[PDB]
Amino acid sequence: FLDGIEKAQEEHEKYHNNWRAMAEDFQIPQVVAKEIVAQCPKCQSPKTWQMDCTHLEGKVIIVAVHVASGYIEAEVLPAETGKETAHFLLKLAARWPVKHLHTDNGDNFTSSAVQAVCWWAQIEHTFGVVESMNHQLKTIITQIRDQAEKIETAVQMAVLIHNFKRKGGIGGYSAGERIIDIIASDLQTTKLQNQISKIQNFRVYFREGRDQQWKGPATLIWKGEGAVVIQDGQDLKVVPRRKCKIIKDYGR
Amino acid sequence: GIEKAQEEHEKYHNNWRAMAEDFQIPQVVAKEIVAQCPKCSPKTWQMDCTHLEGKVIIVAVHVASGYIEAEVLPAETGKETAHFLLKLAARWPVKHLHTDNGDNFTSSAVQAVCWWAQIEHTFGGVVESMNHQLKTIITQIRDQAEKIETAVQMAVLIHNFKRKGGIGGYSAGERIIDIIASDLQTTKLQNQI
Amino acid sequence: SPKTWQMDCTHLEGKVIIVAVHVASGYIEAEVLPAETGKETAHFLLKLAARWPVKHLHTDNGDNFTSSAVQAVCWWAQIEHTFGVVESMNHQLKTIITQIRDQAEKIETAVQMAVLIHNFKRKGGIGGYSAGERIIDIIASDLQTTKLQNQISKIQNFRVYFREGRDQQWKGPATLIWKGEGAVVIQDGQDLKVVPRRKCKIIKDYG
Amino acid sequence: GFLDGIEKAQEEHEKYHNNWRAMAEDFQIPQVVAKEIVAQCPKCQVK
Ligand SMILES: [Zn+2]
Ligand SMILES: [Zn+2]
Ligand SMILES: [Zn+2]
Repeated sequence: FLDGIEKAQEEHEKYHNNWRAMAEDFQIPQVVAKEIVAQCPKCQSPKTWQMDCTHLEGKVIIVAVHVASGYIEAEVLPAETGKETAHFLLKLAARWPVKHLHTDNGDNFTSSAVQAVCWWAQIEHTFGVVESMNHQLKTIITQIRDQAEKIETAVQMAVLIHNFKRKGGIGGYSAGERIIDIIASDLQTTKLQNQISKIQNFRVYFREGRDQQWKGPATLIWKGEGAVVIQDGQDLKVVPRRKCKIIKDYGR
Repeated sequence: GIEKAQEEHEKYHNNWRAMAEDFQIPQVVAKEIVAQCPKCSPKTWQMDCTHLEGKVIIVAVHVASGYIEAEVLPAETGKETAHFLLKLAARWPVKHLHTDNGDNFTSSAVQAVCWWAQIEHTFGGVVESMNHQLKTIITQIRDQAEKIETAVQMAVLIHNFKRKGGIGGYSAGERIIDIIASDLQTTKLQNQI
Repeated sequence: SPKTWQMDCTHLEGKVIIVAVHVASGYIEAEVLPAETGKETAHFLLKLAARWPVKHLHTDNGDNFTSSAVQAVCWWAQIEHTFGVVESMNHQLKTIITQIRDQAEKIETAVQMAVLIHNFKRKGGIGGYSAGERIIDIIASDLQTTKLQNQISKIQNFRVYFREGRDQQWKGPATLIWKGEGAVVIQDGQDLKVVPRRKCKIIKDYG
Repeated sequence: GFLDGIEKAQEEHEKYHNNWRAMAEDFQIPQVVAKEIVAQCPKCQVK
């Protein structure tokens, strides 16, 4: 255990590895690896969307794009007012976790209805990827145009072909697999951070070898069945449970 | 399988490598299927040159795996770019080269090396992210070496063998080895059967 | 061993060439140095370890191979250096250089063209493969072995919530063993069992 | 409800620096929030 922790500290001192790789390679828990990364001075977005409006055959197509993956949601609006833009934004925020929105300085994007929807759903709106995605979507729409009768059907069929049929990039994935992988990784990080804060509200008094006096208050990092990892003096060390006393700490 | 590939391409208009992978068809049939439609790679490398501390870093990236190869140049001529391309072709199998509309990539020595090593040259969002990741690793381990050339080569080692990220969880060197080995066995099976 | 390399330095046309060879495949990397100092040798070893997985190095008792620069690069990249194939590859490389000597101006371009010829245009041996095909096959097989042992544990870190016969509550988190097309093998309290696919929910369960 | 008791106990501790059992018995709030009100004060210490 302690051999793995010292090997992980030496390896991070050379190459600055990440915590998932260190936890998988050196066989230590994930909270200890996250602490090793958090003690480094040289080591210290999944929810941002961009919106735009475009025209096709006298109809208004509104396109939202997820930036970190290239994922697309599109619609056909009856007009270009602010009420229909606010309804499209409310539907997008109901289906996906949206926290940061990037638009241009259009009229319908600068409106009281969009402002009220962003207030209720707690979105940060900023005025200034979507143009490249609009061009790629319109090439698909002219490619599969004769398989449909109306324009709304052709728009949704092109959204399906873009999201689940075109593969590329590094590993050769579509956009739907990339957005699900990105959001799942963020969910793992937030759950581990909750566990880290709940564990680190404690404090440890430990009794060193060949001494009968208790040492200073060391912060708890990991508590096992027979081992305890503590931080003391900018040092991590492993003390067994028979020489430890864990007490609550109120040091806010 | 040919009927399934024809119905799939009639609906969604997929490319030939997607049908050949997902339906297990030899590639000549899929190429002719895509070629018959009216409405319509493990050796593709992309190159770039950038600036850092008054030096010129030339960076070539294998696109199917994110495998990096960087050098610090003493000049931005055509001869040194051709020599870097010649060493890259002498180390790995290079068959498709992508670059931008630059001044050094359109020269007599670059065209002579591409003609001699049989590389298809084409001129036009992966190389920018690779340049950003290389600069961030260089600014991470800058104070471990004195000269900038050692810092570039140490960042190349850290990028190729010490960053295991992505959807699968693999480093870029193991990915390029698996990709070329799988393509070799696939072309061997299509030549045998 | 699939990660052993051997190094040497030679002279040709008044220059100094350095040659590193992967032993189990006969794979050649070679460059032209301006000098025989330890700094340029250590720079070549750093570039070689940055491009290919290098773990064990064999050299002769030279003057540049025994230096603090080479010791520093070997310590930082975690290579094991020992002092005592390369001469046979040197002889073959000189013969190829003399074969295509009238196609390049400098000797550096001649060394690089001979390296491309030796690595991808000289098929021989038993099976009939070149050097690049052999090195790619060998390192891929070694990767497959070690990653197999890690990947089985990765697939057993998932959690399954299943349903038995005529009880309408979802039972607790068994461990996944294999997920088929119409059946799932789970281990529940040291009991292996086979459940249909429509009666299972497979989570990773962060919490 | 005891949330108004939480606000009143914060004002009362800002004046008089009560202990946590006194605030828990007087304002009828649970013991965890009372120990937290003591813990966030820089001058006091829960004991
Ligand atoms: Zn660090
Ligand atoms: Zn087609
Ligand atoms: Zn107080």
